[PDB]
Amino acid sequence: NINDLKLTLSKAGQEHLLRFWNELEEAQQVELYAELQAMNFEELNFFFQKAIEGFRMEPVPREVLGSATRDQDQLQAWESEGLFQISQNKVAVLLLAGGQVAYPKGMYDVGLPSRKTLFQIQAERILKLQQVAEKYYGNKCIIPWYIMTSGRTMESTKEFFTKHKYFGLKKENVIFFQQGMLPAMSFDGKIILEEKNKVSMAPDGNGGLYRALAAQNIVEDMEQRGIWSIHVYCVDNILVKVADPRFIGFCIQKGADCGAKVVEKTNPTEPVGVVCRVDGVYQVVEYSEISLATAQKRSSDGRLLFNAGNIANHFFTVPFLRDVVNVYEPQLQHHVAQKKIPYVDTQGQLIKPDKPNGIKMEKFVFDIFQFAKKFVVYEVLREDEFSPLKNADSQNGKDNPTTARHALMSLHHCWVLNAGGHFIDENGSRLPAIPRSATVPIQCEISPLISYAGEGLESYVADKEFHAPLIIDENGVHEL
Amino acid sequence: NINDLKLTLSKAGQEHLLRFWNELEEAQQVELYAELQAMNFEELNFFFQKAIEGFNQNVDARMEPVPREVLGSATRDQDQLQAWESEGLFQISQNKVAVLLLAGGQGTRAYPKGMYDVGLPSRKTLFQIQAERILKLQQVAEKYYGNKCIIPWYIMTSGRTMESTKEFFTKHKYFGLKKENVIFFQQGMLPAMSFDGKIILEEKNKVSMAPDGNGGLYRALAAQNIVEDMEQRGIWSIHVYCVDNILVKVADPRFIGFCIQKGADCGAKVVEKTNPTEPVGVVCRVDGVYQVVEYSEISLATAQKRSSDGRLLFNAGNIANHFFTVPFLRDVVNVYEPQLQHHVAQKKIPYVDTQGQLIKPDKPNGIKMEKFVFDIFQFAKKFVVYEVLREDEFSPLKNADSQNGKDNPTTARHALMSLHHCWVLNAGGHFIDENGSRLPAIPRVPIQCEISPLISYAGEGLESYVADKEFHAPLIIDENGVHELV
Ligand SMILES: CC(=O)N[C@H]1[C@@H](OP(=O)(O)OP(=O)(O)OC[C@H]2O[C@@H](n3ccc(=O)[nH]c3=O)[C@H](O)[C@@H]2O)O[C@H](CO)[C@@H](O)[C@@H]1O
Ligand SMILES: CC(=O)N[C@H]1[C@@H](OP(=O)(O)OP(=O)(O)OC[C@H]2O[C@@H](n3ccc(=O)[nH]c3=O)[C@H](O)[C@@H]2O)O[C@H](CO)[C@@H](O)[C@@H]1O
Repeated sequence: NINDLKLTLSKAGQEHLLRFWNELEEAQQVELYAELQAMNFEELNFFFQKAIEGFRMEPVPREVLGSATRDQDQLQAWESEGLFQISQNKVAVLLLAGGQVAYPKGMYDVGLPSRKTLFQIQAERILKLQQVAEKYYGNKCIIPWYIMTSGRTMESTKEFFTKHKYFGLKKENVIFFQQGMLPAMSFDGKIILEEKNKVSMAPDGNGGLYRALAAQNIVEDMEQRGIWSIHVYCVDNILVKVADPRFIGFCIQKGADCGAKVVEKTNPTEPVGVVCRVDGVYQVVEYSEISLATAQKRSSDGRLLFNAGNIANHFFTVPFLRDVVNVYEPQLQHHVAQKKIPYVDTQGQLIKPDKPNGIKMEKFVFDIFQFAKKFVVYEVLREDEFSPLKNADSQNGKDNPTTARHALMSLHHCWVLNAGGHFIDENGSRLPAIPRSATVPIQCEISPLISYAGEGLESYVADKEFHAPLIIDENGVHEL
Repeated sequence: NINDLKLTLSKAGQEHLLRFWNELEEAQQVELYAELQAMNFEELNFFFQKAIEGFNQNVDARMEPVPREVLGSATRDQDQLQAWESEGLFQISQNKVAVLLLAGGQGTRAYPKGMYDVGLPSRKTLFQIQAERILKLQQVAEKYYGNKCIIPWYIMTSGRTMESTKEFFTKHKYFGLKKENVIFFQQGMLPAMSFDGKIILEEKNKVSMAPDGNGGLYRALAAQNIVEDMEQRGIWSIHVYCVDNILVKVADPRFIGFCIQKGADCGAKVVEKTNPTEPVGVVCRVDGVYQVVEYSEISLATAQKRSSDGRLLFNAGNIANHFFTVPFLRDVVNVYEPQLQHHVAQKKIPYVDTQGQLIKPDKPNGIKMEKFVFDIFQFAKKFVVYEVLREDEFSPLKNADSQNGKDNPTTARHALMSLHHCWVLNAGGHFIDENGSRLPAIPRVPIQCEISPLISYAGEGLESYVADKEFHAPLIIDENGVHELV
């Protein structure tokens, strides 16, 4: 009934979306029909009005902040609690892989000696933890893997996992669900058409996880499995400690329903959100929203006042995710981005604007921190846990495939030295820990199945010397 | 003669160098003779003997953190900044400050690193930006004490760069400086030497040579009489700095006033090291004497050691920015330099075999010896350390086989723009959309901003060009004023 739809669009001020209906082959016009019939126009106008209608900080109290380095007298207790939580099948992990090289970032092969993709590395960190848990508690156990993907990448991501046999995990325990979308809209409040037959659409931000969880009953799935803790994380960090027993133990022990892992920000303009509290309410002030004066404040000790860098690693309990889906979600606000958005004009010409065209609305995953009953912050070291792959080209600065590769290999290289091993050149001369910039860097990779975080390596490496590239995996020690 | 040389080579066991002598054209024979002639074979044998001991069969155990009593900070002590800076500008006005650039190293994208063009909207090379900061300080000190003044630029070159460099300055009219004040001198060299202690020929007529390390600065000063040229100019302070740092604050008045005000003969500028494996030397004290333990000579356990406050115990990263008083140099050049030791590196050295065949080994076959410039800190009457922030003063441009995602031309470009972008927001300025929507300080596009040292040395004096004005990047602010490249 397209008479019914022309009418509801025109009342919403969007009849221009059918401007070319008569120029579309029957196939075309049914793709557009079903795409429009699936939009909540009343709601999009409300969202637009609040977005358009749009237009002091304090560090968290030391009482809520734990440190992997300063509270090392506690790492053991925390690690035991997380492995214990894992062995009880009480822990699940949720990967934010929406909004993706026009391919899923988890497929990125960084040039590691073993050529593993980010998806595989993550899967093996999950397999490892299941195995360490069993070794320490005796029972077989499961850490389910919830993967939120975008429409464009759902099928391709699934095929990729089938091709790789789920990296050794069971399909039964990997749950794929997709993120929602939102249309781009010009400054006049009209939805933008990408083509004569397609609305310019984009993922609703990683904060669209909440509406996505709801739409596919993911929480009920977690409840059915009896999961208590969810480790939410970003796909681009090759160093990500998936289901990290320490971070989780910490949160369980401090009785939190919500936690965020953090690293110290030292460069005032590093594009990292900053965890803090405003009017007693916890949140992240996204880097694109801090003033330079604040980003630059320093405390007595010489460091930045706002130095708790969000590395997009959160802990959420299931009942809390339950409250968010059932109550808080509608209260989250859209963060706005003015963008140059390709569009078909009224004259049927395809335009690539040079002046920002309209806005993109996104919800942020960390905006539910303000609703948590008990929020904690966990600080870790950068070199051990955070090396984001943000831009594939090495000409956008850092955070590219080659910095991620060296970040992982440098870490593994240090695990070997700390476990008593050494690297040598062709004559058997020992290389130093940081060899001169050719007056290699050392190629080293250790499978997560062998070492989750540097432990269990003495029997393979103590007092031994290796010629890089060195890989230590399930099949032993190999110098390529 | 040749039996002169020939005999010297035999006492030395370096006879094989004339192996191809009777097979060289007159031109070739003169090139080699000259090369061999400028070499101290008996000494080289002694250096090799000392360098090779480094393999036999421990500084780390004796290393101690820099004590608080010698450490000054641009952050923790900003209240003393105005004083240090005017003190520094005073020395510059008094004509008592010279700058010395270490540029005998190479670069390969094969040419002087100083000649690199990083993609800045102005396109200036590192050499130019430095000369402009030197020009700047001269205008500022004049327009602050009333007299014209000079910051002489001594530039240590190597057999590699010398020619290329000189021609480049001449081509650019010394960027506005006066050539009588840009003193080029040449660094010495050392031959590659195999493990058996034999000097390596790279051609039948060419000894395989390389610059003797930035520490080769000291014999270099004595050879070309540089210390005397400095004394004849009435220079008291010398700012020694690395060529590859695009943010380098040449003849930095604050750093200079700090050391002079604290009465030092020697000072090092450092930045906080946070990553254990960052390749920067670390300033430290060993047996009551200051040293820099180079990144390649520290153990991982030391590099990773933390202090109670959570930062690296050895966090004073060396940025190759030093302060030496001319008298201290005096003593170094003619009293202490013989105690400097060579740091060694095993290398794969292309060589010519006994039958004339050029070979490229797949295994290291010899060593390279180098002296390091900071190894004189230990001889100082009073050593001082001055901590400064990375983003304002340190963004190294290293060789391609030493970047690995960073410390490259593009990160160097991003560091100068980010700094200038920030200097602008701090002076009340703002950047905007094509629609004029004001951009955040850190948009989610790398805001291209470039301010000339002539307009601003460290972010000062921009209020007029910038307070309360919005700008369209890319933005360039130079002598000819404010420019928007659209
Ligand atoms: C909103 C948010 O989290 N911002 C954080 C994110 O910012 P940043 O802006 O860098 O990254 P993005 O929010 O765009 O993306 C981060 C993660 O979110 C996912 N994603 C993104 C958009 C989307 O619609 N759907 C989706 O699932 C990506 O797959 C990725 O896993 O990482 C930084 C660390 O590197 C943190 O310091 C920032 O505070
Ligand atoms: C010996 C030395 O200074 N090491 C420092 C240098 O090491 P790094 O390894 O970076 O560099 P190099 O020791 O090769 O020397 C860098 C500087 O020295 C010059 N040069 C080098 C060799 C030579 O024979 N002649 C010469 O003039 C180069 O032109 C450049 O100006 O910079 C780092 C900062 O990035 C510091 O943390 C290191 O402690």
